[PDB]
Amino acid sequence: AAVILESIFLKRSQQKKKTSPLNFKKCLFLLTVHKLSYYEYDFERGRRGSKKGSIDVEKITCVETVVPEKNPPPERQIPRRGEESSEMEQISIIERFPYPFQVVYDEGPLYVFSPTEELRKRWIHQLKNVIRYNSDLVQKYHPCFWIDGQYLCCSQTAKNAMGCQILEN
Amino acid sequence: AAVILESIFLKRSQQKKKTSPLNFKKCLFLLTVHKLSYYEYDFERGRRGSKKGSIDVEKITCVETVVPEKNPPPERQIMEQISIIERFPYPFQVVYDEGPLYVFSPTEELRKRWIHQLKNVIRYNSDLVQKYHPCFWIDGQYLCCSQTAKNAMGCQILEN
Ligand code: NA
Ligand code: NA
Ligand SMILES: [Zn+2]
Ligand SMILES: [Zn+2]
Repeated sequence: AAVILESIFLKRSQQKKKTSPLNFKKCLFLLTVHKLSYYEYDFERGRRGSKKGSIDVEKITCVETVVPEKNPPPERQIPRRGEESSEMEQISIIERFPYPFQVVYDEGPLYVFSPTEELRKRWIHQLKNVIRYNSDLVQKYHPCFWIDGQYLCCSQTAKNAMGCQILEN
Repeated sequence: AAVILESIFLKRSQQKKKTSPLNFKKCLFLLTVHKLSYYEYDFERGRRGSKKGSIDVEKITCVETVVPEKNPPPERQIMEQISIIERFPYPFQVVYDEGPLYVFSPTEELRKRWIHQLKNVIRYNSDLVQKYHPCFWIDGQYLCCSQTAKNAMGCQILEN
């Protein structure tokens, strides 16, 4: 299969850590019609390093945006309403990741932060395409992050809880 | 001073001997009105690491493009987040007494911005040259004129 998309995103850890040990780490994400996988990125050698995870596309049930953090650190803060920039800013495209989206499957939700709105859209559209004929697609989801033992949107404590919001219209 | 430009470029190592195979290393480059410095880029830390070098701006005598290598490997063969940090096809040179310094940019636009700012910043220097070497110093001599001294006067008149 061909690699449909390849990007460096900031991935939130799943952990099982108290003391709000939420980790955000940059990973190289790859998408094919069969799997969404992620790896460490070997900057010096300019290639992907060891595999950190893999999700078979058929197990994905939902992919949508996530309501952003209320007061995120500067590296995840959403830029100016403007741009008109006919040029991708090299540094910010690998240092700032303000646009989160979620990939929902069996093992709870995976949260991914994109450096740009365009790129997040590109990934959500393509993921929606590759999961289109999946057996267990859900028509509800949690619009907000799961943090500190519960979803911010409905306060439920189970990660596999049915979504509290019906999709689109 | 304020940072005028910040970019990750592929830097060519100074060829120690005429038989030494060329080494290229990605470095974070910073330009201010006083210095042009480069550091390792700590990807995981998302910031500059150990300083690798610095060039006093007052010491720069010329900044121009360099004719590219004829058959470069994939990494330097002629905006997508990945290619902008993995592919570096556009070279430019910073000339000074202890130079030249060869830097490869991922894009033509970025190289154009750096050359423009560097020219701004060296504008009032006392030893600016009117001639330069259009090609790389390779395996012991400049490809452009065959002169074997890196500090040799440039073989081409700089007509802007
Ligand atoms: Na690559
Ligand atoms: Na920075
Ligand atoms: Zn909810
Ligand atoms: Zn020459």
